[PDB]
Amino acid sequence: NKLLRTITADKMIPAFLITPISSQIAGKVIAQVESDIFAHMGKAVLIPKGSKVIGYYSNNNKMGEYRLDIVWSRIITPHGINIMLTNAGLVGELIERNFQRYGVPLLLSTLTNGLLIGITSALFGDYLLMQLMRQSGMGINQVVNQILRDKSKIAPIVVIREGSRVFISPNTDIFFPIPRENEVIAEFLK
Amino acid sequence: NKLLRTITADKMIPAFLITPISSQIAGKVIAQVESDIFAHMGKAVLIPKGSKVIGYYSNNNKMGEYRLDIVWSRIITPHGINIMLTNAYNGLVGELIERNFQRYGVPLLLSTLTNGLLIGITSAFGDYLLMQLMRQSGMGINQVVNQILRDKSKIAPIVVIREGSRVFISPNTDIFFPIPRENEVIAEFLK
Repeated sequence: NKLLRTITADKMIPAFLITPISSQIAGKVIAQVESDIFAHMGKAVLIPKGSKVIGYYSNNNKMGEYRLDIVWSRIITPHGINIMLTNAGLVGELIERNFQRYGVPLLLSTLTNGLLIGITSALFGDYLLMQLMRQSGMGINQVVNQILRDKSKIAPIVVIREGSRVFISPNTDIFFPIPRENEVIAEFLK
Repeated sequence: NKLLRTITADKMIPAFLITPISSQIAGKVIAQVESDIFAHMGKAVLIPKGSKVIGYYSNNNKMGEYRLDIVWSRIITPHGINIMLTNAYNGLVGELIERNFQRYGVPLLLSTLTNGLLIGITSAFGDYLLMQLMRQSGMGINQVVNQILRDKSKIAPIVVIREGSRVFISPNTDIFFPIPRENEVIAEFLK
């Protein structure tokens, strides 16, 4: 029965990124599965080693406070069977599919297995005209703490380089129907 | 009587810094008063233009955040009369603040306000990756990036306030200046 073609919630599907994730650009990411993923019961290989996982990512953030969402939409096996997870400035619609079809925002979490993270920041006068115009009379500690706290609205540019190692983890059991004409529409028993 | 030789609370004594204030080093600062300071009533010049003000400063980094304390301890007039504000480096500023508080219930007797500070602030993927393996194995990727980033503001930048910076020195209480005896004035803070 069902458990012979199911991946258990919080299975850790190890993968590495072929495509980088930049923190300005919201875009597409491709990962590659590092080993065969077996169904909870039986000997079926549901996700074969070497499968590509295609996802779409966006950066949110409340000014310094990093938010990345990755929606893993489909898996392509080395033999070329397509496994749908979620169908098709272009990411938000996919979270809505999931936010309604399941109530959960993301069906698959993305966990560290060793991320390669590059972390740059985007940027006596700017400081001085402020004091003379706006903040004359203010106390030392204040103006400077104003400048520093100020220096942290501008969100840093965070890149997760290709070659980063990751765990893709189902937030629910995922049932994989038997492929028909190279297609599997996955079911999330939530 | 008394008001003839008093500076009112929150008089703004304009001065410029002769000595810089660095945010690592806790040390000494010298400012120079930019104009005559008159007593609240009458025509007595209590702090003459060109007086040196000697202070001691420390940076109390509850880090991320910046904290600078300046205790202005004495004023030397151009004629060379010494006005005491607080007697007797990082420890020293601490005890001056504690003394001040023990007697007047206030940590600082004189505030230091901006009149145009010249502020320099200099700062401080192969590395980051090693924690992740060590002790973050199965963790969310917002969870690791936010943590790395938060850790980043943990250490504070070097902040220098360059000499030539312009400042208001402001009494937090009325200060009474007795008539100088043998080049010495021990100021009184009516608090």
